Amino acid sequence: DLPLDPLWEFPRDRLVLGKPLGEGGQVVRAEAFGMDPARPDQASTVAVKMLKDNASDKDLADLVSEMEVMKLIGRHKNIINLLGVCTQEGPLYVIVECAAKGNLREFLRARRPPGSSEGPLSFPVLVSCAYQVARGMQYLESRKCIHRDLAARNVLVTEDNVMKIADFGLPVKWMAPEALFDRVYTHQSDVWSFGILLWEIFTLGGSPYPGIPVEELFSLLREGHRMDRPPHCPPELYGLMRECWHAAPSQRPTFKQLVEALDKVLLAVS
Ligand SMILES: *CCC(=O)Nc1cccc(F)c1Nc1ncc(OCc2c(Cl)c(OC)cc(OC)c2Cl)cn1
Repeated sequence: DLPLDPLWEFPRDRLVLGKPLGEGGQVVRAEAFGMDPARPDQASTVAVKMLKDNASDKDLADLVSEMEVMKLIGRHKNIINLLGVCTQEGPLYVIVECAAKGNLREFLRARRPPGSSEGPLSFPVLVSCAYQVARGMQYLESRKCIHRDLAARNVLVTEDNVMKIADFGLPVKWMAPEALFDRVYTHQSDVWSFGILLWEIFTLGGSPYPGIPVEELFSLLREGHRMDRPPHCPPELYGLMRECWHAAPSQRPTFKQLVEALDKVLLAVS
């Protein structure tokens, strides 16, 4: 039973629902008509979150929360953006961008060359992915958003291969020490996760701490151990991973610094 926000209300009759992308609440693919009000006939493919009939007063407040948080954070090329909402005379729909090529883990895994051969993702394309994620996090950070669960599974990829951070408005191998032990999340804890994300990228969607069982990880970290440089990963990049994986959060680089460092590498191609 909700207010009508004229900046975001989109007509429910202009949103043709399609194939479900996820159940668990649910998320549905949809063709929206005139998300660009420049060309109001033009169709675009979008995603839509909504509640299932099996859902409490609480679940509604969460979806309202995420919606409202997304309005407040605002727009950036490197996050999944809010596009509109449907709040009146019918169920809550939160409408957002739909990334054509799915999440970043699966994008990279489906692009692994066989064995020692060379694959379609060049080094610059991979550093580019990492830079784009860094820019998105820098932006979310500048809007006081702590992600808490940054990982390749939570970055999505557009048709034009643009990284878009997902689920920012609401996993032990991705978590910083202070988050694991002390249940403390900060921007710096997101930085730790970005390091892990970096290793994911340069392993084409590798499973972090390969071998090591989850219960034996917390002690490997305490001893000062970290993942090894992956094969073919240059040391400038490996070094960033490692700076992200410092135990003291203040000793980790900021997202600003991550963006600059990654920028240097991309400038240093040609
Ligand atoms: C658009 C074409 C398509 O089918 N894409 C697709 C296939 C398989 C996996 C996959 F991730 C995608 N792309 C995609 N899925 C979901 C979303 O948006 C989910 C989402 C929703 Cl519904 C929010 O609603 C509040 C919020 C956020 O985070 C901000 C996300 Cl990621 C986008 N793209």
